Amino acid sequence: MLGLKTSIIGRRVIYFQEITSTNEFAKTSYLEEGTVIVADKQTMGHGRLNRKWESPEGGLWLSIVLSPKVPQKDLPKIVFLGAVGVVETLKEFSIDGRIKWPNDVLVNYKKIAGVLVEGKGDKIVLGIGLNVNNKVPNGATSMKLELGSEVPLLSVFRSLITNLDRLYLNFLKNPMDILNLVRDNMILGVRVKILGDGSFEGIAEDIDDFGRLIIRLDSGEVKKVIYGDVSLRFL
Amino acid sequence: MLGLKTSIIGRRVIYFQEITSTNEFAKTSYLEEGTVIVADKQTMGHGRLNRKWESPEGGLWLSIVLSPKVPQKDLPKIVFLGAVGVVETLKEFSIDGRIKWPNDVLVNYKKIAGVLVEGKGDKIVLGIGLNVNNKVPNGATSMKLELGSEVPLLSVFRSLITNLDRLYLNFLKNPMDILNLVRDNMILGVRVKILGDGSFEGIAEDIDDFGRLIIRLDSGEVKKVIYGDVSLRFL
Ligand SMILES: Nc1ncnc2c1ncn2[C@@H]1O[C@H](COP(=O)(O)OC(=O)CCCC[C@@H]2SC[C@@H]3NC(=O)N[C@@H]32)[C@@H](O)[C@H]1O
Ligand SMILES: Nc1ncnc2c1ncn2[C@@H]1O[C@H](COP(=O)(O)OC(=O)CCCC[C@@H]2SC[C@@H]3NC(=O)N[C@@H]32)[C@@H](O)[C@H]1O
Ligand SMILES: [Mn+2]
Ligand SMILES: [Mn+2]
Repeated sequence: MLGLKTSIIGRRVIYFQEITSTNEFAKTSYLEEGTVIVADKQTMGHGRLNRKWESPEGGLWLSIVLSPKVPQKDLPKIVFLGAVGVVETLKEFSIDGRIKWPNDVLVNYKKIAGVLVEGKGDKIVLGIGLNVNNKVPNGATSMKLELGSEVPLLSVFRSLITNLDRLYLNFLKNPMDILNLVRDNMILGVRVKILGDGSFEGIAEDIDDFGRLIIRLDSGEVKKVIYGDVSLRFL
Repeated sequence: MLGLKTSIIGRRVIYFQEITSTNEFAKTSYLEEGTVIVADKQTMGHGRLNRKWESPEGGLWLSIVLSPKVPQKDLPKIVFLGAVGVVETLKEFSIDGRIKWPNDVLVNYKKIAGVLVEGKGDKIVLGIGLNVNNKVPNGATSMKLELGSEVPLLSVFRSLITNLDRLYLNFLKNPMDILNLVRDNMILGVRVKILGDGSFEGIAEDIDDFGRLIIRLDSGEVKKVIYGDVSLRFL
């Protein structure tokens, strides 16, 4: 009845009035490639490193089951597929979303969406959380808060699935293509601070051919940040 | 992201771009009560017995999982809940549908929808087929044809599912109410013929407290017809 016309992502969709977490459901359940798990609200929304994600009604909370037939070295680029997908859909709604390494999309430096990729094997779960018409935590923003008016959620859904379908199909073909789109749409050239084992500061200049963030320290030293147990902050 | 506000029916919806039969899928896979199985297109549409149900794009093909734990005798009224439901949403779109015993709803005697309930284990699958914008078989009709314009498929979906939910919740408490609604919306007082070995004709008088069709043959003899492999024809 939805009439989706995408090739893989969205071949099926399981909608929930509410769920604990779409990622948890997708990881746990036996689902086929391309199945999309979406829910009005999550009671146990999750972010990275055991962080929790507010998921009240009005936002877009979905997860996509994937089985990327590409080399294991490319898997980390999947988080970017999500990130660019959102950016593209925000641009469709004339919202200037910008990517923040490693998994965030901001509007005027205020987070409007999160992206979390979990699992491995032959089943990757692409989790996405965009604020649309829902209330959001302090410091964050939403499509509705950006346009000054409510946005038809189902329209945002169709737009995102459509972009992700195209992005994903091309990624299976050319796994490198995504990083060009990531560069063009990521927040670079500004001072950033990296928290992992200890921490350091410098300018985030670009992402290399592995999606790793390249930081140039004041000492002229250049570090390559790989996403894992790490956090990025703007100065 | 659908924002459905149903109590039971529509708590979860599993959409497919394509499927064999939503009824069969709903029968073979464990699903929770209220789960709705819907597809843009069915490849193996199913009618009663071994009849096929055309299910091209543009129509509404869905099945709902139920386990109403009320007396066994009432179980057969499920089909009517589906038909009355279709009749209700049709009126919402200004179309007057009429229930043809036992599982059909006609619009000026042209079949616009059909209902098919299958009882698997102690789980009951209510199957519904409604023609909306799709191509229909010769002799049949669709909402698009009655209105002369395309109808937003999702709008009809929301409408039917809120209606069924309401009808169902009351069924669980007052399983006897549904019959009245059927009598008020069924095609009776007319001449019909019931086919099969033992075929006969008569006036379709009323519907039993069991949902049986009461027929008055020209002899004055009254037969109570149960829906099995009997075929109802209008003369
Ligand atoms: N609704 C919201 N909008 C903006 N920021 C939020 C937010 N809710 C929480 N936050 C903040 O963002 C941080 C989380 O950031 P992270 O970078 O680690 O994590 C993320 O940004 C990923 C979020 C992924 C959410 C989706 S919803 C569909 C799927 N099902 C799930 O359970 N999860 C995924 C938190 O620690 C908060 O400070
Ligand atoms: N699209 C259509 N519109 C009107 N009539 C149709 C039609 N497709 C087929 N027919 C005719 O209607 C007859 C079928 O009548 P019956 O009374 O037996 O059967 C019905 O009227 C029940 C149809 C139930 C359809 C739904 S779709 C969702 C679910 N998944 C399934 O696989 N099935 C259910 C056929 O013999 C055809 O002649
Ligand atoms: Mn983040
Ligand atoms: Mn029939």
